[PDB]
Amino acid sequence: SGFRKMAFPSGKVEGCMVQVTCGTTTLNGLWLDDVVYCPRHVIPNYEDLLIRKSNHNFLVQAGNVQLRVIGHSMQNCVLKLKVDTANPKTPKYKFVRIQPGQTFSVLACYNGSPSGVYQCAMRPNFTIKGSFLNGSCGSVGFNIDYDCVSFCYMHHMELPTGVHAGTDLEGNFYGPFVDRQTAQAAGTDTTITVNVLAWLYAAVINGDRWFLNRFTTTLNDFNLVAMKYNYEPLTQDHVDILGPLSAQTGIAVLDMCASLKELLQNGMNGRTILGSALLEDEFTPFDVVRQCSGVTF
Amino acid sequence: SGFRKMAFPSGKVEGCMVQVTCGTTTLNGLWLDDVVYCPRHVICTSEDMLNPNYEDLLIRKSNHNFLVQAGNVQLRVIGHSMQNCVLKLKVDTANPKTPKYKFVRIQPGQTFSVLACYNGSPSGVYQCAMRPNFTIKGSFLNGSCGSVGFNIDYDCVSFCYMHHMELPTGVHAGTDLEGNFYGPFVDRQTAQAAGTDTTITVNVLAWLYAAVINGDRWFLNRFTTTLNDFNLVAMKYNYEPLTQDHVDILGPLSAQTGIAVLDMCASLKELLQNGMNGRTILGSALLEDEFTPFDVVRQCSGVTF
Ligand SMILES: CNC(=O)CN1C[C@@H](C(=O)Nc2cncc3cccc(C)c23)c2cc(Cl)ccc2C1=O
Ligand SMILES: CNC(=O)CN1C[C@@H](C(=O)Nc2cncc3cccc(C)c23)c2cc(Cl)ccc2C1=O
Ligand SMILES: [Cl-]
Repeated sequence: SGFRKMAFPSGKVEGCMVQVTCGTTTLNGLWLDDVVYCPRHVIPNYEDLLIRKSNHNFLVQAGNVQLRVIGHSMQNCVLKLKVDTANPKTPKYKFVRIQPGQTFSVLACYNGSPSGVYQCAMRPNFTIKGSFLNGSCGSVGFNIDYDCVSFCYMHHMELPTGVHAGTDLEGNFYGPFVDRQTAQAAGTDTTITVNVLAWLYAAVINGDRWFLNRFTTTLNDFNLVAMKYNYEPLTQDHVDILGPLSAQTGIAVLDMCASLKELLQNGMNGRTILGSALLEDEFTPFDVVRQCSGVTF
Repeated sequence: SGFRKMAFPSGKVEGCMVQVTCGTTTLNGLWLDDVVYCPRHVICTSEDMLNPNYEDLLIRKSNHNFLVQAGNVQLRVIGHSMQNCVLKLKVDTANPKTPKYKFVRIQPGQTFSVLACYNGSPSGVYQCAMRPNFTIKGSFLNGSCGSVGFNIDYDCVSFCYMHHMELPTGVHAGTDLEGNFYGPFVDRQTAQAAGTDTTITVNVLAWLYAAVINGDRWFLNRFTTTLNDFNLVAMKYNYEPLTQDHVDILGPLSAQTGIAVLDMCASLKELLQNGMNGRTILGSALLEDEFTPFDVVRQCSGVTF
């Protein structure tokens, strides 16, 4: 029993974190094989700024060891520093781009030293509600599938509302953001409907049923209601994905949608669900199945 | 900016997790140097659990009855001893991944990271607090016994909790790494229940200071309170008494934000009376009590917004 915001074990990623210094700027890098990946802003016309730099301008520290930079290249908003030593702690890994609504673990780092791990979701507006201070750039987001680490996010900046923006490990930003100090703002955000539904199924599994009712709804009527409360539309793909949890609890997805509709229209009435007075949207259907089954890495 | 429930990086603890099997029971162990620490109830059957005589059950066991597996390697048990509710299995190999560590016993209100494990394999990490009633609101399934709670103090791992059981309300009970239980619990399947729980007042105050540091002040008021009047109101909402030690501990956050502890106490009294009126504080519609004053200082900026 119990339901916590759970992150993946971070050990395989901790063994990849390094410190990258160029001039006065210090940030974090990800050392995989013989390459260190980091935000290109560590050096704007980035090609013009990069051409002036030489390998010895980049100081890379792995623990108490200075790595030697033997080459450098830029891929989108990510700088790739070729080093003379392959990371002996390189795990089995992939670079994956995630979609809004998907969750991942963030290993927050400062000066190449991991300080904390938390779980979060890529918001529908492509920002993440992270917890980052100055020095956190280059911190990474990841998931683990069996023994393979899938790197999905690299931290680049904080927006004026306190939310965060970054790229995949190929340097493509999530959202309409640029890596420059200029007027940028997070767009209006929405609630991840399929995730709220997964979390309501997790509450039922844990013995919380007060919000269940005898009613059902059509997908179209639910989406008309959901659009009124700034909730993302629920697709047939989401309904299919929630199939296993529906079969386990005996509550059809559209039956749970009628519970969600009543919660949006009437509120919680002083009650909580899994210790929360708000509808939680940062657990995917897969996270609920994993945490209520005990999958190991 | 931002405020998340943050756990310590778990790598130093992952390299210590092993699987311990004795007969039909399998659970997790913590391998440090040449010793594997695990709950002593690994020697029990489900029947034994009502009134087990651990000393009588242990004397009947030999070293080769305990199977210890570290990854895909079988460790050889060369000795065994019981210390309170933990079993200590001496092995023939020191753990090469043993970090710098200490065994610390924590007090209610203290927070720590839990590395939940099954079959000696880590599955997840979460942050939690030792409740005033000595239970933890964890997320544990069968096979999670032996999973540990810890903090990482610079580069040193302080082990503070080892998981032993789940109470009927779904909450969890365990011991420190010397085998002493937190709370009036026993490693017996007898009728046991968590006592009435309360809110960790000093932690809610720390979290209100974190909200001010992050730029939110909607909940402050022009009032102050005496410590005694605050405690009289707090007890009525099932909040733990606030002591002079708690007021002293909140000193640094009071100096950083410019808000006196008893003024922040007056703001808490008003929140308990009015609720939030559709507003949130750091993304929460409830008053959060699982961040200590130390966690707030560690996570938040040193410059108030
Ligand atoms: C809030 N930031 C600023 O005022 C200045 N700023 C610096 C930098 C940036 O966001 N850094 C930071 C990153 N993460 C958390 C941060 C918390 C607090 C402070 C800072 C600086 C943080 C940045 C990088 C890029 Cl790629 C693009 C633009 C910028 C930028 O505008
Ligand atoms: C819920 N418990 C039971 O039905 C049986 N039970 C077994 C065992 C125990 O709590 N295990 C478990 C531990 N943690 C999470 C658990 C989730 C789900 C299921 C089980 C078994 C879990 C235990 C150990 C001690 Cl030292 C004392 C008493 C017991 C005990 O009563
Ligand atoms: Cl303590």
